Amino acid sequence: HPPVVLVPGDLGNQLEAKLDKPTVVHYLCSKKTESYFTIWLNLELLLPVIIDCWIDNIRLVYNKTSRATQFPDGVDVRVPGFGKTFSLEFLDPSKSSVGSYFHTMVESLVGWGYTRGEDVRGAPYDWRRAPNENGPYFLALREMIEEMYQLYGGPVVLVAHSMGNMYTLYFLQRQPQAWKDKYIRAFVSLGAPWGGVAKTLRVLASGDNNRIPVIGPLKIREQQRSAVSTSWLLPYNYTWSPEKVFVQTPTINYTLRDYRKFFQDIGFEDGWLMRQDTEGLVEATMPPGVQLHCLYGTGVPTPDSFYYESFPDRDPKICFGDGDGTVNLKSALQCQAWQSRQEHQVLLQELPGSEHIEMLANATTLAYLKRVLLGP
Ligand SMILES: *[C@@H]1O[C@H](CO)[C@@H](O)[C@H](O)[C@H]1NC(C)=O
Ligand SMILES: *[C@@H]1O[C@H](CO)[C@@H](O)[C@H](O)[C@H]1NC(C)=O
Ligand SMILES: *[C@@H]1O[C@H](CO)[C@@H](O)[C@H](O)[C@H]1NC(C)=O
Ligand SMILES: *[C@@H]1O[C@H](CO)[C@@H](O)[C@H](O)[C@H]1NC(C)=O
Ligand SMILES: [Cl-]
Repeated sequence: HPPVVLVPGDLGNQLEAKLDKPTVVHYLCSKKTESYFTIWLNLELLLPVIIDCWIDNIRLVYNKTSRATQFPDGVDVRVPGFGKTFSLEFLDPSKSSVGSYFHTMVESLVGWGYTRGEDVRGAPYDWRRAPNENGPYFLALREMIEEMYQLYGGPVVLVAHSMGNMYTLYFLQRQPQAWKDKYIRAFVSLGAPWGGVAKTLRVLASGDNNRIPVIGPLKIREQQRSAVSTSWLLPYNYTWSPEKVFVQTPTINYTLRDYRKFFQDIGFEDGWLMRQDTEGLVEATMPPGVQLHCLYGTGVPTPDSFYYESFPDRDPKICFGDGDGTVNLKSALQCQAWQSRQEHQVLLQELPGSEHIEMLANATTLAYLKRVLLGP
């Protein structure tokens, strides 16, 4: 069986922080730590009041001079477990079910004969950033793939979930075809938001606390806006009509041609600068140039557009279309477009009724992967 590299999505691996801060927002926040501690995922950091400490540490600061993000003063954030699987199997190091992410899939791989940290490895990254600020990650990924090829005697299968697919596409678009033909066996793409997702507009405008309802959407919006990866995944015109309205309010409409106005009108001008920084990273039409298995969920109501009676500080009414709950179905047309643009095969596989996160632990998904890895 071929070596496997796992690429997670947004929120999809642990992050650790170390502190020596000049000031804190509440007295109950730690100023200084002697070592790194887990900043994602630890449920105790997300409780009311304490969550302000977490926001103050996990937010990114956008520097308009350098056009780059930086950590807050006296904060360092690192990504543990590169080359291992623990930090993407369990988001919470307590190993609570709330953070079980790639664990079910890795249990299956190991049952099929894989070895954690050897012929199956994770490629975790700082998912708050877009690929323009993760150069060193891509160098390490290239090196890890080459090492796995040399150690285990053949090309690697990349398995990516959600935003990890856009990270993987960026990487592959930038490697020579001869490198890909030698080192990459196949790319199994699970729930890829090719062309962005509509729900990013609601996140940026009014916040999304759906997974932390005891905290205010306007409070969590602070962190969500600060993550460059959010603005990177706003809808693109190679998937969506430039005239489709994503956000309606009593006085104005916003389409994907209206992002500059949108960012001005929600009071977050840095988001426009982030979008400018990131909108050109992934080449609109260029296929990955490897054997591709595109697995996409359908039959789950997926946010398509939003109507605000009061904008932007109140929750909107939601209009739903088809997809997997998060990724709009029209992302799949991107893979379909790649069929005629690359020589390597592109296989499309619909997963009816498969929700965005559940697809990672779903028996049908795992049976498909087994066929890719172990053969007929
Ligand atoms: C912004 O980045 C510039 C250029 O690197 C640097 O000189 C400046 O100190 C940064 N600003 C802050 C507040 O760190
Ligand atoms: C498509 O979007 C890009 C930015 O993402 C923009 O530069 C380009 O003009 C758009 N093309 C259209 C509307 O034809
Ligand atoms: C936005 O467009 C909708 C139709 O898509 C229209 O009915 C509405 O009047 C428009 N709103 C504004 C503020 O122009
Ligand atoms: C798993 O995915 C299959 C294929 O899409 C779907 O029919 C099934 O309902 C899913 N299982 C669960 C528990 O959702
Ligand atoms: Cl092929």
